[PDB]
Amino acid sequence: YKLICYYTSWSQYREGDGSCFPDAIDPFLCTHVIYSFANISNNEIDTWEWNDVTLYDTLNTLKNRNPKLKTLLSVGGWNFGPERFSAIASKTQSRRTFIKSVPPFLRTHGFDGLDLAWLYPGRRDKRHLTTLVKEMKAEFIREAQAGTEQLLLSAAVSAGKIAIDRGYDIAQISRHLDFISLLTYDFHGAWRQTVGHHSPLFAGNEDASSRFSNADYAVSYMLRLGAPANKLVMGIPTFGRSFTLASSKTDVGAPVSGPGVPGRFTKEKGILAYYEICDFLHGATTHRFRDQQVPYATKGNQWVAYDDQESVKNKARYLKNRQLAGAMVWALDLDDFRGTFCGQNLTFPLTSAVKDVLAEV
Ligand SMILES: CC(=O)N[C@@H]1[C@@H](O)[C@H](O[C@@H]2O[C@H](CO)[C@@H](O[C@@H]3O[C@H](CO)[C@@H](O)[C@H](O)[C@H]3NC(C)=O)[C@H](O)[C@H]2NC(C)=O)[C@@H](CO)O[C@H]1O
Ligand SMILES: *[C@@H]1O[C@H](CO)[C@@H](O[C@@]2(O)O[C@H](CO)[C@@H](O[C@@H]3O[C@H](CO)[C@@H](O)[C@H](O)[C@@H]3O)[C@H](O)[C@H]2NC(C)=O)[C@H](O)[C@H]1NC(C)=O
Repeated sequence: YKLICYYTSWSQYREGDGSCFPDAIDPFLCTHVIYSFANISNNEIDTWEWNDVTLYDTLNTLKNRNPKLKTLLSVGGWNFGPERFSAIASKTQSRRTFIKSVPPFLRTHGFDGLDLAWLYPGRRDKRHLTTLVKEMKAEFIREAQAGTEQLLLSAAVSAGKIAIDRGYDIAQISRHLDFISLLTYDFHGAWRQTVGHHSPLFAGNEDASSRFSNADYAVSYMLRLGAPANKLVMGIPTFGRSFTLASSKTDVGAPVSGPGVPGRFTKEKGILAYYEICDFLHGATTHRFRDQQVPYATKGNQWVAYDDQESVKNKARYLKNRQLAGAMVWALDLDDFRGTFCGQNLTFPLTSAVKDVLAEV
């Protein structure tokens, strides 16, 4: 089993305890740590934060304590326009430029592979995304001749029935990718004026109409489209999406006025770090959709959908039962990395929970 963990660049700038650096990461927790995100300039992979080279080096020195640990650098991301990706993949000339720029970069900084986070290719991009993946892998193969261990190539893929059908040739890119991370935590939110859970595991006999927005459907669909179980990694959230209620109705379908108030540390409307949720929980009524097997909480006019230890072990048992390759966690810096916010003194409570289940049978 693989436990792929993302670490995000900007989490260094959070104040107080929210501030998180590579060295706060337990070398033995994950099997792969992914640094998000690299920029692209004059069609070449490039850094993003001013101190990326220091943090790269910090993250990669962890391989000194755990030698089996592999690290990767993710490209693209959310504040990286998909049109920007689009324009590079469609012109064989600039694509080849970017591809050739990658290996030396990873080699200089010490990464073991690249992670493609193009979010998201449209109907018009499907053909080129297939190409970028092919040629990139082809290049990683040609470079291993120099005598060094071959670089890995992975991609963070959408888990939405429509997004998959529109922009991904799943049968083609699995042959070429070392593993695929399924973004199974983006099923609600997206600005819809009703309350709902962004990452349920199951359909839930109740509000069905969506019938496609759950990890179970997403996983089953990918297997059917041609992706082999041993390359699929299922995404597990370490954050929750919040909502400001528009009425006193707290149950399913209740109306919503907009995102939830910002977290004291993460400072962004609509999402909350798990360690912030640990604190939000005191004084809140907690609930659990039993059909979907994920919790949610309320306090005043704040409604929060999140993942506790229990729901996360549950998801982990599921991927074990469908024989997937492992779990992907977004993100280490949102978990209780210090272990001083959630009660029971344990650093990385959610990621550890996943790791425990994966370490059993
Ligand atoms: C749950 C989660 O991880 N959400 C991510 C988004 O938050 C993230 O966007 C990033 O937004 C933050 C603020 O929300 C940006 O932080 C700023 O970063 C710059 C340095 O680049 C720093 O000067 C600022 O102090 C800092 N402060 C602010 C305004 O809060 C961050 O730059 C954004 N990401 C990038 C690559 O620049 C998106 C990003 O793609 O990812 C979500 O996962
Ligand atoms: C990530 O890479 C992108 C694209 O390579 C960068 O995009 C900008 O910022 O690039 C230029 C240069 O910063 C911006 O300004 C131009 O800068 C030159 C000289 O440096 C100047 O003479 C030009 O006339 C412009 O004034 C453009 O506005 C941006 N282009 C685009 C499409 O983004 C970006 O800076 C990088 N982002 C980070 C955070 O590294």
